[PDB]
Amino acid sequence: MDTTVPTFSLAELQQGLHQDEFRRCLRDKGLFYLTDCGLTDTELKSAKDLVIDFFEHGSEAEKRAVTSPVPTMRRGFTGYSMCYSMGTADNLFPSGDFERIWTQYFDRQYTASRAVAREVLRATGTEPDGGVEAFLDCEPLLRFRYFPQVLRMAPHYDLSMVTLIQQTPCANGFVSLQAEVGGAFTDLPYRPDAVLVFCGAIATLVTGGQVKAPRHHVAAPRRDQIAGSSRTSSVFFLRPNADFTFSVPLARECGFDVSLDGETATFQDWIGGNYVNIRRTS
Amino acid sequence: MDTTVPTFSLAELQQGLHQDEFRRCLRDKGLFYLTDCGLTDTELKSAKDLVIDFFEHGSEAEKRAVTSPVPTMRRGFTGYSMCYSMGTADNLFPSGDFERIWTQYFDRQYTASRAVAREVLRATGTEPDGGVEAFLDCEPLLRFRYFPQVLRMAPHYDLSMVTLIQQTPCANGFVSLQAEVGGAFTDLPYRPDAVLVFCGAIATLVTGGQVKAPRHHVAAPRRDQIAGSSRTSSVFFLRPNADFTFSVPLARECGFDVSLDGETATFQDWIGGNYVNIRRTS
Amino acid sequence: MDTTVPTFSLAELQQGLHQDEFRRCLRDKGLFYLTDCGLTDTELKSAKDLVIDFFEHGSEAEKRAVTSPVPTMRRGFTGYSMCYSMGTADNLFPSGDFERIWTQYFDRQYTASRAVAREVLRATGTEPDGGVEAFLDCEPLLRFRYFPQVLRMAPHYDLSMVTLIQQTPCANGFVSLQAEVGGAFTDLPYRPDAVLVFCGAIATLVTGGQVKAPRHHVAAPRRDQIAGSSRTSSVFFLRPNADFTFSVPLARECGFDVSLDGETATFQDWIGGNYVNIRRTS
Ligand SMILES: O=C(O)CCC(=O)C(=O)O
Ligand SMILES: O=C(O)CCC(=O)C(=O)O
Ligand SMILES: O=C(O)CCC(=O)C(=O)O
Ligand SMILES: [Fe+2]
Ligand SMILES: [Fe+2]
Ligand SMILES: [Fe+2]
Repeated sequence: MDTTVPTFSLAELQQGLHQDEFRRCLRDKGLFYLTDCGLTDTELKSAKDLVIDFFEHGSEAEKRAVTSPVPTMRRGFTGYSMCYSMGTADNLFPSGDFERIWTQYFDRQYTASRAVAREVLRATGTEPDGGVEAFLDCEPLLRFRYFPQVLRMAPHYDLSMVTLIQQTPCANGFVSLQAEVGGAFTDLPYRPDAVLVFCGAIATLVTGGQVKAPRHHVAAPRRDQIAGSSRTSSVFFLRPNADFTFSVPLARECGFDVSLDGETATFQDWIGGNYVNIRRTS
Repeated sequence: MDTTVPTFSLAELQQGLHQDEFRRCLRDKGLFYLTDCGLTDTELKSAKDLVIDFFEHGSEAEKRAVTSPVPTMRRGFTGYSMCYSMGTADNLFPSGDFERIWTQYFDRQYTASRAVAREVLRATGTEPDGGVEAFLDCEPLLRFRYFPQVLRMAPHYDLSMVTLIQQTPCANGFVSLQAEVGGAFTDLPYRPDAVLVFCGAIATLVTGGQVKAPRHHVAAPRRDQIAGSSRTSSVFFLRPNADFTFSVPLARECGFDVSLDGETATFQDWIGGNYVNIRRTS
Repeated sequence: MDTTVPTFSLAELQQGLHQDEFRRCLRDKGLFYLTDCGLTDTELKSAKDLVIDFFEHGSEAEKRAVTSPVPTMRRGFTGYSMCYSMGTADNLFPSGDFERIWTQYFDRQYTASRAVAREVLRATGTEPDGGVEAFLDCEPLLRFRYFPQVLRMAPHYDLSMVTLIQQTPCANGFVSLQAEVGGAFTDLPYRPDAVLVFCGAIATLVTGGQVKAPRHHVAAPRRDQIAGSSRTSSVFFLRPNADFTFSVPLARECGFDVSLDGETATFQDWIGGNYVNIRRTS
């Protein structure tokens, strides 16, 4: 195999170009960069600038007013690092300016996520139980995370349908995010023109095993690079509804070690009553 | 904010004094010391002395006779540390003397726990589904843990309604337990006259978000203090029944990242079929 | 107590010999070596040789063709170590030669596992809900794991009915696997003539507390032994069906900290929708 992490334009995919290349990427890799999806570096910088302004300049009192009473990182602020989370509703916003910027940014991401998911399902000939549009009108979670200088994040796969990741780079050039491609870890650097997409385990489940869910982690710099090593990431998880229904025997055929009686099950039956975003192979 | 960990007398709370102070503590802090609740240092020493006598002087055979066949730390003895656990029934007791002392101590703790929980629910105007008394007649767990000298315990929040903690101090004066208060970790030292109460996630859930569940951890001494660094803690978790029922949309409003179809759910639906006492934000 | 890890011949057990010795082993230890069960070193070497030939000599492409799209270690190959997994169906085999050898080896293990489980249930007078044979016609998982040189595996107990383990030895003589026996960790070395059996938590549950589920872990060599320290293990888990049904109050009597409403429950109710193989006491 070529272990190159490919790039696809969403616009060309939506026109039916590169079908074989895409299908083969999904099955053998499960990850790719995505251009022409409505997501520019400019916007990433509008949103990143206002949130980082809050991480740095927001009072204790202002942070408290947008902190959930249980510290789940589902909505609002969570303070060696800081996080800002959002979904389609129940959001906590520091101000009217933040809210316009972050609502627009969320929506752009949720649109791109749905749009690439529709292409994954089309490329694999997949009609989810309940149909495509009800499957994609779901329960996404957006987490933006600022990381200070000196693994960083242990290897896992995602339990999303897809995950979209926009990063800003280490000022000193270190590349933190890596994924397993062809049996070894490959760099996944920042690209101002593109978003990284990871397929998660739900893509594998829904498509009956036609899409890989790759393992990935976040590396630590060599101490020779422990100045200029901070970074941010925007991680958008497209997560199915609780009532997403799948075939139990088909789940079994593609590696899922389910303990489910009977022939069909829901996402809730499988994962339980709280979203679980990531999983270790261990 | 004043980041002082407040103290309340249960007796004054039960007389309706300090209502605003208490409500504001619950919402902004989720933790406090509690005096006048039936829990003296003297008793803590009666119970601690007999169990430590067992940790030290009980035979292998005697420990085996009060060890569960699965090592869950639910009931009896568990052997870098030792634990003694109890609930309302199915207990394992080393002897008739231990049993009287530990039954009385359990009951005192379970009484105080219920009594402070009733005040939390009253201060927030909360009527659990099924009413207050059936909610508080629940499934508590008491764990007493002896820790040897050289984190100790990673940061988490509790999934209890409330947790009551009685500690004995490090002979060398180090303060191991800390909690997040006002965005930073604050010491929670021993107080012979008071118990520490942590609100857990069930308090947040039941009250619709009026109570914080704070993160806390147990620190390690600086090696300059790795003689005289042993300690014990008595941790009493007030845990709801499996059939505790709550509103799904309300859960969502207060930060809980539930994957629950439909409008109501039970504690079992949310957490699954085994009690889970604590959780990481990660 | 004698903290010796005992050995039983399955053939003598099946003839009703050593009943008291076996019962007392199950209750106080939960672990033993097993001879005369159809499992020779010769076979272990037929299977180990072909899989190690694949770990070393199989192409990237060949490994990919027997890698599941989600990296669960349920079936096929998983690449600091490599694993090969199998069950009763949905297997991924590198070739017709591997398949004959591994099918036969699986089946031998599944036979021995069932046969010792039947003896455990008989020795304790246990009739599972739904009867013995439907209980033992279950959902086993076989994992073969090659470990390179420099804990290795953290302490846990198994959630199996029984687990059978065949190891090959460290060329330098170090003994990696240990279990808690009589309150301390005891070596469990390779024995060409025997398999190690661990009782798991399901044995404890089904038998109403007559069998211990011991904790065990895998130790690291002293750096004085970090050449010749690689090893392999074949771990066979006998895991109940999702619909295995047990008594909730009885579960509670033997240490299980269940959050289950009502009087009976299924394995799925307790553990959820994915198999969980092992558990920490923590
Ligand atoms: O921070 C990153 O780039 C990756 C984060 C990630 O994989 C996750 O949150 O799942
Ligand atoms: O040992 C302590 O003081 C705290 C223990 C704790 O937070 C717990 O068991 O949840
Ligand atoms: O590798 C070994 O010998 C033990 C493995 C083990 O206990 C397990 O996979 O549960
Ligand atoms: Fe991830
Ligand atoms: Fe705690
Ligand atoms: Fe194990």
